[PDB]
Amino acid sequence: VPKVTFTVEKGSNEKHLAVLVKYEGDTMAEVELREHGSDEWVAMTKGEGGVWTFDSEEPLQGPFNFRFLTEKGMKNVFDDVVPEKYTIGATYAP
Amino acid sequence: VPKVTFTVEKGSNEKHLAVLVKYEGDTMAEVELREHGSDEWVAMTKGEGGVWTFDSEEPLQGPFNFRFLTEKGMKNVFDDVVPEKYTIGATYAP
Repeated sequence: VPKVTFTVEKGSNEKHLAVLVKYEGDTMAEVELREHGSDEWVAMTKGEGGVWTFDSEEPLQGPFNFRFLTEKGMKNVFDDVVPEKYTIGATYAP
Repeated sequence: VPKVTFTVEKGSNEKHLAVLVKYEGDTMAEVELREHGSDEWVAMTKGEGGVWTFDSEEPLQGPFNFRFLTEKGMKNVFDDVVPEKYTIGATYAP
C-alpha cells in the first residue's frame, strides 16, 4: 500500500483546495503547493486532522505538485500527484 | 544578544535576495519569504552554510517578512525584519 496519500476534500473548487495528506509513520510539519505553470512553492495552511488548505484569488490550475516536510525530518517533492480534473473524496498516491 | 538574526549577503539586489539566517541552538529546516504587499509565503532555496536565497522575475519589494521551521520543531513568523533599503553585510534581528 502507498506510503504517502493525498485525498481531495469536499469544498475543493477552482479557488479553494483542501487536501488530507498522510505519510505513514510520520506527521506533516509543512506542506507547499506548486500549481501547473508555476515556478513557486507556496505554503499551504494547516487545518484540523491532517487537512491542508489553499485559497487563491485566481483559478487554481492542475495538475498539482506538492512539496512537504515531516516532523521526523523527511523532505520530498511529488510532481503531478493531483490531476487537473480530480474527484472529491478520491485518494491519490504517487 | 538576539536569538534569531538575518544577515543580508553580497549579491542581493532587486531580483535576488540571499540571507544568512541563524537561530541560536537550532538549524533551519525551511525558510519562507513574504514580500511587502504579498499574501503568500513562498519557499526560499537552501544554499550552503545557513544561507537561503530567493530569485524573482519581478522586483522584490521590502520590507521583508520571514516564516521558518527549524529542525527541532520551532515555527515562527517575523514581520518586517529586513527593510526595503537594507545594507549588504548588516545583521537584522527582531
